[PDB]
Amino acid sequence: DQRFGDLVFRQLAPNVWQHTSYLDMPGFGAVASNGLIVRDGGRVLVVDTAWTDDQTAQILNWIKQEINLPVALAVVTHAHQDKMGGMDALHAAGIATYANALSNQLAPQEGMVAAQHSLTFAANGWVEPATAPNFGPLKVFYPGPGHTSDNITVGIDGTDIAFGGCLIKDSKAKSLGNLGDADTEHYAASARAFGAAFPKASMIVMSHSAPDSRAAITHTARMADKLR
Ligand SMILES: C[C@@H](O)[C@@H](C(=O)O)[C@@H]1NC(C(=O)O)=C(S[C@@H]2CN[C@H](C(=O)N(C)C)C2)[C@@H]1C
Ligand SMILES: [Zn+2]
Ligand SMILES: [Zn+2]
Repeated sequence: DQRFGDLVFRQLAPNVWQHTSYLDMPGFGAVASNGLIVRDGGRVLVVDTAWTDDQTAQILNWIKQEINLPVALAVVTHAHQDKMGGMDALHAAGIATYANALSNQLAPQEGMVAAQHSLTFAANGWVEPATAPNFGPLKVFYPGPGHTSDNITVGIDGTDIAFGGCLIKDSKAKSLGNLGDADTEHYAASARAFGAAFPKASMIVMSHSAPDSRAAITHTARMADKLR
């Protein structure tokens, strides 16, 4: 693990890093949140911000020191603080930001700064390529409503890695966490759709735990089955 300021970075693959930031909340202690950093040729791609602007700025600075490649774009997975809390740091650095169109619509109600561009999806859940230009190895998939209505997922081509965000919990989880904005009826199917969208991905990266196997997907879905 490499520390830059208040953040921790872990290399998962030759061109993929996991960034981790923490926010201590009154009565709960430190809550960790994970995102991805992906090197694609002569540029860097970012998945999700940190909890805050300051933490997100530390991500960009770390990228400059350890990788020294320009950050071309960033994708955020849904409109919550752990994923979109640091949008300002990205925009301040002049980095193009992308989110689900629904995420951008919900952002002001959620107290988040909207992304500069909106992703739209076909009926099979795959992103409209026109709305996701030059995304490189990033394969964006909308599994359907689960953790939230706008929550999206990202697969990394050329690797065994897929990112489920807050939709997927790890195999040791006892609950699905915050179900405040959740679609309890479609959660299970959405979790399974994510697994089916990236069938070869052996390393599942998620927001609030270390990378797990595919069992995390199935376990999440089966927990979600109990919500129906
Ligand atoms: C503050 C929000 O970003 C919240 C959310 O996205 O709903 C955060 N993301 C989630 C989540 O469930 O995906 C949480 S809950 C956090 C992870 N689940 C833990 C939990 O509920 N435990 C009982 C450990 C704490 C965080 C507080
Ligand atoms: Zn959330
Ligand atoms: Zn979360």
